[PDB]
Amino acid sequence: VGSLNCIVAVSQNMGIGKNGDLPWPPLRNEFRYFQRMTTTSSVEGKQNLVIMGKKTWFSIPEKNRPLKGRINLVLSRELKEPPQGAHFLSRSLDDALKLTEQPELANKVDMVWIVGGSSVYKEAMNHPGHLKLFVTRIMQDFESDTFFPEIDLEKYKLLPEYPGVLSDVQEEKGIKYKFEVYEKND
Ligand SMILES: NC(=O)C1=CN([C@@H]2O[C@H](COP(=O)(O)OP(=O)(O)OC[C@H]3O[C@@H](n4cnc5c(N)ncnc54)[C@H](OP(=O)(O)O)[C@@H]3O)[C@@H](O)[C@H]2O)C=CC1
Ligand SMILES: COc1ccc(Sc2c(C)c3c(N)nc(N)nc3n2C)cc1
Repeated sequence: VGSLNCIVAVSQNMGIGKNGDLPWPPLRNEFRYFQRMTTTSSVEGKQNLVIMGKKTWFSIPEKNRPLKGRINLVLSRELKEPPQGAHFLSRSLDDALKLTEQPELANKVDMVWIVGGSSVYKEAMNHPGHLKLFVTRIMQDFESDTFFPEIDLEKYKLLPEYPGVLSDVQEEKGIKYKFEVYEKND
């Protein structure tokens, strides 16, 4: 099992969702960006695992579930089996990570990508260890009802470049945004 990572797109006021969808209109190249980063594995003959909360899962369009070419794991204490289309079900972040260390997944999983929502991100970001955050900064305020947790810059270093990630400002549908990579190790 290799790297543990978070990926998120967030607005200036730290919003990541509204009524079970994104706070901004669909940004095609940003979704493609998300798809490329979570799918691509450096170790041949392996796949990345994506871990999400239940409400994240149901937010993804049915036709795109499971996220293709990745192992899909959903977090829930209420569910008793994985949702239709999901691959795995765990009851805690600890459990999900324990699981990747079982003999089955052990040698099938490269990168693990936490893709949301707020409470999964919170726990991961505040747990000791080597962790990257891939952060798309939507450069506007947008009305939101769910929020990215605080990034402690004493611990998370913004990297000045990262291979496969554009540094310059992007824009689609008149919304400007940029990509960022943070790393801590503690
Ligand atoms: N802009 C972006 O990058 C992203 C946007 N989103 C958006 O943000 C929102 C997702 O919202 P959010 O409310 O944070 O929902 P989550 O996807 O985190 O789902 C919350 C539920 O998942 C389960 N859960 C969460 N953490 C754990 C855990 N550690 N262990 C076991 N179960 C857990 C619980 O379900 P149960 O009650 O069954 O135990 C909880 O009610 C949506 O609006 C979505 O569109 C989501 C990801 C990224
Ligand atoms: C590809 O089909 C999908 C449908 C909905 C979502 S929700 C989403 C998430 C969870 C997401 C993320 N973690 N990081 C970035 N940079 N963009 C994202 N989006 C848009 C993600 C994928």
